Amino acid sequence: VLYVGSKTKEGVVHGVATVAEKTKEQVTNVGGAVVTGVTAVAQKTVEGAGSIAAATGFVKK
Amino acid sequence: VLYVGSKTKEGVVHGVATVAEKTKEQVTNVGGAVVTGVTAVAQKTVEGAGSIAAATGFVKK
Amino acid sequence: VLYVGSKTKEGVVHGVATVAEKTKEQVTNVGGAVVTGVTAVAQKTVEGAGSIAAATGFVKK
Amino acid sequence: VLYVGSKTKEGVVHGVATVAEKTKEQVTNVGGAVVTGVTAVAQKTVEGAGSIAAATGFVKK
Amino acid sequence: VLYVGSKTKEGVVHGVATVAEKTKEQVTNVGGAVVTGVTAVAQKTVEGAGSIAAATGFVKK
Amino acid sequence: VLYVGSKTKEGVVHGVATVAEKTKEQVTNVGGAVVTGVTAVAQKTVEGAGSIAAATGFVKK
Repeated sequence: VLYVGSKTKEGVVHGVATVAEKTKEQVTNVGGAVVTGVTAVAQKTVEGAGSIAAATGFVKK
Repeated sequence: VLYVGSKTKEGVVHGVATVAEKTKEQVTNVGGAVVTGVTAVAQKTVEGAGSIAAATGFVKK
Repeated sequence: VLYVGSKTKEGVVHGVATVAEKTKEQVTNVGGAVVTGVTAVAQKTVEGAGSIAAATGFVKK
Repeated sequence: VLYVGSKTKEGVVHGVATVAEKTKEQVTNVGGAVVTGVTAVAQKTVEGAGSIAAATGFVKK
Repeated sequence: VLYVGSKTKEGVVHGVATVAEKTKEQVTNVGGAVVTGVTAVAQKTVEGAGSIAAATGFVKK
Repeated sequence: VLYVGSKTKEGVVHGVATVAEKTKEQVTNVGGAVVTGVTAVAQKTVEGAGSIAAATGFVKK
């Protein structure tokens, strides 16, 4: 059971942002969802044994 | 059970954004969904053994 | 069971956006849906063992 | 059970940001969700023995 | 059971920030979620023996 | 049971920051979650036996 409510006159919002000028290699990496607004709500659930999650930037062999 | 409600006079919203001028390689990578508005809601569920998720930037052999 | 409601006088919204000036390689990559509006809602469900998801930027052998 | 409520006249929010000029290599890596707004709420649950999470910057073999 | 409430006239919030000019290598790494707003709430739970978490900067051999 | 309330005319908050001009290697690493606002709340729970947590800077072989 979840209840949320809100009131506002003004507002401005920014999520993820990136700038690069002269870089050779640059990485932005995310595993979940990305959710955005004046009001934002997010939920998840997983069931069963042996679950794995593996957020990784890069690999060189 | 989920309940959401909202009231507002003004607002401005931005999701994911990216700029690159002279970079050699650049990557933006996301594993879930992307949801955006003045009000935004998102939900997910997974069932059964041995679930896997593997969000990766890049690989070189 | 889900309930959502809204009232607003003015508003402006932007989804995913990209700019590249003189770059050699650039990649924007997404695994779910992209949903956008003044009000936005999204739902998903998966059933059965051995589910797999594999959002990857690029690969060089 | 969770209850939340808010009242505000003005506000400005920034989620995650990044600037890089002449660096050779640079990485931003995150394992969970990113959630943002004037009001933000986030929840997760996992059930089972073999549970693993492995957030890593990079590897060189 | 949790109850939270707020009233405020003005406010400014910055979550995570990072700036790099001429560095060879630079890493920011996080194991959980990132949550940010004028009011912010986060919760989590894990069930079952032998649970592992291993947030690491980098490895070389 | 937990209860929280607040009242404020003005406030400014910075979560985590990092600056590096000419360094060879710099690492910022965190094993938990990062949570930030004018009012902020965080909670965790683990049940079982034989748990491990291993937050580390870097390793060289």
